Amino acid sequence: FTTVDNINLHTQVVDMSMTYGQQFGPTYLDGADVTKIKPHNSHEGKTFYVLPNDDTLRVEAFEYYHTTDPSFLGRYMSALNHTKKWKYPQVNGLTSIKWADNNCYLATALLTLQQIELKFNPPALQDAYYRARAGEAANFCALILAYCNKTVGELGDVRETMSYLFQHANLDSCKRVLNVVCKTCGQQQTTLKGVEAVMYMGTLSYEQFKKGVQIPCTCGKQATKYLVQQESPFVMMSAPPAQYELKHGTFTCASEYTGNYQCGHYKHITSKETLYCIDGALLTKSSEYKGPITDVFYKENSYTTTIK
Ligand SMILES: Nc1ccc2cc3ccc(N)cc3nc2c1
Ligand SMILES: Nc1ccc2cc3ccc(N)cc3nc2c1
Ligand SMILES: Nc1ccc2cc3ccc(N)cc3nc2c1
Ligand SMILES: [Zn+2]
Repeated sequence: FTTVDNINLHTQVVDMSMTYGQQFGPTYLDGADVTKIKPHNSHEGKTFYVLPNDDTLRVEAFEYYHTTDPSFLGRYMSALNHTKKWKYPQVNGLTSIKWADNNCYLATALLTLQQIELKFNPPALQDAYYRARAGEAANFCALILAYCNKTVGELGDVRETMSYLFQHANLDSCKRVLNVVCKTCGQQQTTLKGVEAVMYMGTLSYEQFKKGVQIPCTCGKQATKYLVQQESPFVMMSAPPAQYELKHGTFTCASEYTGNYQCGHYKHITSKETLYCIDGALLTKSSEYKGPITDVFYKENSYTTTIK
């Protein structure tokens, strides 16, 4: 049969005698590009993916992936063909990835997602992610790449990745309320719902954000932003990478990034019965940790401030 999602099969195949070179639009047996080949006896009955190019396919594809972008399922299949060949060790019970093709950012992403409460909207993500959590994460990875519109081998940012991915989860009952106090301009409160309710960029410390954090006011001058209320299952605090101390028990996990713009390397840190650094397939444990951190994730429930 022919498919776009592998749940819905259309045996509009030529199963017993084709032999015009895969005149089915682009085709893909098990994620290998087979567009330009005539069929090999032992094919009849296996399932080939094809690009959604009639009204009926474009629907099922949209319902499954939650985009209609045509190049999507191409870029997906492209990436799958590589990520199928990466290895996915469990480390301390989490699915990670053996380094290949600058995949460090994807490893870190993957590791964080297994540690954070999300529900993805597109069935494809929900599906893929279950498999990932279970150890076989080639699809999940291929999808993530297609969704962020990056190709295997191209360098990636973990914050940018999560950001895209959160576009596709159910965060709508997530709420953040901020107050900005200016000496001359007085106060100014702000409510954020959805993705922007869970992400801050400028400080790593959640404590510091509750205590208050100096920012330039819109008049130019000296103000304090603080978190008045938070309702979400986690928060993600980010900044440009800087030497930072992670203390046990006080965050859930974090991504560090050492290197520079052209060459660098992400590792994942997670606070358990000790601090575990997971660096693709590698694992080390220490009681201290200081290092160039870029993103920290905290478990949240509901928080309200007590600042008068
Ligand atoms: N992995 C990396 C590496 C360098 C980075 C430099 C940055 C500078 C400004 C900003 N707002 C975010 C950044 N994030 C980075 C993330
Ligand atoms: N893997 C990498 C390497 C360099 C990077 C440099 C950055 C500069 C600004 C920004 N906002 C994000 C960045 N992310 C990076 C991610
Ligand atoms: N300071 C640095 C700079 C670049 C780096 C590039 C890497 C690539 C793969 C890998 N497994 C580890 C790396 N560590 C780096 C450490
Ligand atoms: Zn002001």
